[PDB]
Amino acid sequence: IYSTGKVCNPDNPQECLLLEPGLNEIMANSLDYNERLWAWESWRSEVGKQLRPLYEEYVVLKNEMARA
Amino acid sequence: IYSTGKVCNPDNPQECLLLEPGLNEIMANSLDYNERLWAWESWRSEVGKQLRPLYEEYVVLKNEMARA
Repeated sequence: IYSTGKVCNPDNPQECLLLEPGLNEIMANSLDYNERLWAWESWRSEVGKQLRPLYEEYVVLKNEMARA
Repeated sequence: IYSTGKVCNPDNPQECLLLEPGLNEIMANSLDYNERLWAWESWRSEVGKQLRPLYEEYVVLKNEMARA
């Protein structure tokens, strides 16, 4: 989900950006407030939700591996 | 929008299908009712909305070209 998840433009939904090219070069180069807030939030929300459920399950398990 | 618009799976949103490979081979080969209803509706809705506004504008214009 981290390496292949992408984020699509709201006004042109056919151009979707992966994180490592395109979305990292927005946050490292842009000086526009609205373009930086878009990337952030978007990527955030999406990957967020995903890693969420999985993360919870993972936390629950990795504790059983450590307590044993 | 027609040639580059894609449709993503609901349970795995990282696999997205274009129309000409993948989405045409669902409707031509599958015998599953729920997989055929998914493709249809999805593609439909998306391309639908897009071509919608543009289509209206286009209809409005092409009439001025024909009346002149």
